Amino acid sequence: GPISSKPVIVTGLQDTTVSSDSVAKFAVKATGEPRPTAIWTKDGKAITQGGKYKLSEDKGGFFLEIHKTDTSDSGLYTCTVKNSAGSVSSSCKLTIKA
Repeated sequence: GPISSKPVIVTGLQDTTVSSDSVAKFAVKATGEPRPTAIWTKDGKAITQGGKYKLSEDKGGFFLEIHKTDTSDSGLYTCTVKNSAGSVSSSCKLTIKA
């Protein structure tokens, strides 16, 4: 019968430096059946859509932008890609250069 498949990373995150007073961009590529969605965290805390964080998902890409960067934005960013078959994550450390 038809099956589902746990998401699998295609391209993961890597440690990055971005200036302060800028925008940081992260993108994960991943596949899965059903098409998965993403859940992002900053040092284990929820990242949700707003003025600060802009999230998008399209054709196997999962995007996060961090707007108006500042020192506080440094830390561990994790993207968990999930569907009803399970999940997989990818992570990196962001460094903000003043």
